[PDB]
Amino acid sequence: ECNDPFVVALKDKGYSLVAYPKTSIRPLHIYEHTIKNAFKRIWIQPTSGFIKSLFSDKIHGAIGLSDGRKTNSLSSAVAAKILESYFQDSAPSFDLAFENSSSVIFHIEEIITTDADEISLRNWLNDNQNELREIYKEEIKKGNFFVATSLLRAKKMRMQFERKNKGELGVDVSKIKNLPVDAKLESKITYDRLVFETPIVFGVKLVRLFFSDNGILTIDKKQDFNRVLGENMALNLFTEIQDAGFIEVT
Repeated sequence: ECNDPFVVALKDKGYSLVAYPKTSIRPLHIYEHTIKNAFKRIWIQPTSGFIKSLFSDKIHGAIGLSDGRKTNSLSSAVAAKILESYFQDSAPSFDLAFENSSSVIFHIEEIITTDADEISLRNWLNDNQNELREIYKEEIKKGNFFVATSLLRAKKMRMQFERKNKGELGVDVSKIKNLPVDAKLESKITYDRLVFETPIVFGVKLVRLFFSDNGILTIDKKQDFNRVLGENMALNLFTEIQDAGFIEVT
């Protein structure tokens, strides 16, 4: 459980950090939950993952879509494990590349949010429920479907490396073996800065797509309540899904 104010703030709004997107996920798209923090893309025959494609043609609904920090000082070994997990597909090496780094700071700036209207999403699900595909209905009953209701994108992402030894670079780019993204050093002044080129997606908000107790397609846990004007939507967030810390020894 991370204690960094950057991540703690992210879990408050139901966002979960994303590994380097082989897929480049999109808003209002469905993903099946398999194991731990792993997901699988759902393909719906234009074959897509759109949630509107789960229904027929008779849809008269508009889901409101709208396009709208930095970490504490970390030890280099922690920062090494971060990028190891973040780029787990290509398997890069960062072990002793951060030898001259006494502390590292992640910088995630120029944030653009793609936030779908969660209130509109429920009402859209309720009104168009009678048009849901039967083949997808039985799988939705399994409870593993999650709807991406919000995206966190960053135009600028850079890492600051504090020098243990001045005169030597805080990061030794030689020992960066297999990095999927392009990185170059920033202008100097007392510390080294490392920048990564971006067009990306680092955060997603996943809400479970489920049937309530009365059987209504929704994302709200308080669906079957009597409706009051002060009612808040209690989402089934994947950040709320508890994970037993099972360790695996291969």
